[PDB]
Amino acid sequence: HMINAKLLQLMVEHSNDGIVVAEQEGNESILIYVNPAFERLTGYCADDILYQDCRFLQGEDHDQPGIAIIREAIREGRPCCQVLRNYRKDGSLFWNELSITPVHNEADQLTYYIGIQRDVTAQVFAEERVRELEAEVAELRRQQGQAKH
Amino acid sequence: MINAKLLQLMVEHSNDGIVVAEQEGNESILIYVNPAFERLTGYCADDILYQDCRFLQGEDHDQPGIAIIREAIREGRPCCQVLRNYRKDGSLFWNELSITPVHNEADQLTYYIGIQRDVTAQVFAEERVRELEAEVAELRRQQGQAKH
Ligand SMILES: Cc1cc2nc3c(=O)[nH]c(=O)nc-3n(C[C@H](O)[C@H](O)[C@H](O)COP(=O)(O)O)c2cc1C
Ligand SMILES: Cc1cc2nc3c(=O)[nH]c(=O)nc-3n(C[C@H](O)[C@H](O)[C@H](O)COP(=O)(O)O)c2cc1C
Repeated sequence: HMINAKLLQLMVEHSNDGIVVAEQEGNESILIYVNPAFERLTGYCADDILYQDCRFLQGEDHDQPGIAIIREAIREGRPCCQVLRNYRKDGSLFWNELSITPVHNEADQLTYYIGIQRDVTAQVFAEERVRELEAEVAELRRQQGQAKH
Repeated sequence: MINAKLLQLMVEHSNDGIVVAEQEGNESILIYVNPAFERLTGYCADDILYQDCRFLQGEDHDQPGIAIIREAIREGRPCCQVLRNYRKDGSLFWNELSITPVHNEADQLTYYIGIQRDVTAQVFAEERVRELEAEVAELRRQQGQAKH
């Protein structure tokens, strides 16, 4: 593409992480843009989820420690980064490393939020698998020693 | 309008490295890097703009993914490969690279979008799983092994 605006759009559309912009409206942060990676990550098309609060990705799983941290940071206008349990349209659980950055528009006096979403399910599963295997090694060490004593 | 500023903020607060390159002869030279790419590689943008990204390989050129990337760029198709890369201070990291060629038929120039992710932590975890699976299998075999 030609100008730098077209290149900025290409960069956002080809990002592997989800990228969204929300706008403060009362008690919700309303989605006003989602990129293709977010549609693929969540299983929803943009027309289905634009102009909603993204909390719907939690389903009924609302009492998560990272949720209170996000709330406090948004309240204070500070960036944050937390891993949450979210659910795709098909219902499957995935682990979402969410990065939120508040940005204040000095022209219109309005606050926007940049959100970056990364599916870290595979890394979460791998680390759980390491811990399970380490526990199995510990049991094999106990068993070699119960055979030595 | 205000959407161009938002596009810019989206790219600048991305956690992955994001770059644009342009075809120039037989190589692809950087014309834009975002802040995460500078933090990821350890280089300031001004020191590496208008260079080909292959400098991140150092002298570590015997990697199969390099030829795969080269051929994909040669054919104008996207690709994705994990390479060993080196920061300015020399430290190794595993770089998962997503490259998308985009041809501008009006100005007859080819651009490339590149996404860079440090996957060092995930590579080490998957290796750790394979090593532990082998350890568990050998320890169980030793418990089963004949005593003759
Ligand atoms: C830009 C942005 C992106 C967000 N993305 C997600 C998301 O992908 N998944 C999720 O569960 N919550 C996401 N949230 C959080 C919810 O929108 C909401 O802030 C959170 O659940 C805490 O507020 P609440 O207690 O009113 O629900 C995002 C918030 C913002 C501002
Ligand atoms: C947009 C773009 C981004 C790239 N980013 C990297 C990178 O971060 N690390 C790397 O080792 N190679 C990267 N490359 C690949 C090298 O630039 C080069 O294409 C590759 O080494 C194969 O070409 P060569 O055989 O001439 O070295 C990138 C290529 C493009 C087009």
